Amino acid sequence: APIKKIIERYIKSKADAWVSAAHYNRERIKRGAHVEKTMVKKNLGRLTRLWIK
RNA sequence: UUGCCUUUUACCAGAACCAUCCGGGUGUUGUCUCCAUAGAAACAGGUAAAGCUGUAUUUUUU
Repeated sequence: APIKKIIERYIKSKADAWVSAAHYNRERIKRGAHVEKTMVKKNLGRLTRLWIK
């Protein structure tokens, strides 16, 4: 239980950090604000995944 | 924060703080260079020259 719980919490944290980041990236893309091609691709992928979820 | 852009340096152009630099005086010393060398004169007043003032009949002194 405890170890598992801790792991869960950290993955939640990661998600929070990740999802927010993705959102930010998307916003940037929408604007037209020096997005990296690779970064944009990642955002597209990540965002797609999020949508699916 | 923008822009070219999509990787970065190297860049666009604005902002705010900051620094660096190329320079600048001023003052005081110290030096370097070039020219130079006197340790005592005013008072009594003259001689000469420079600074300023002047040109008795009701309110100044006739």
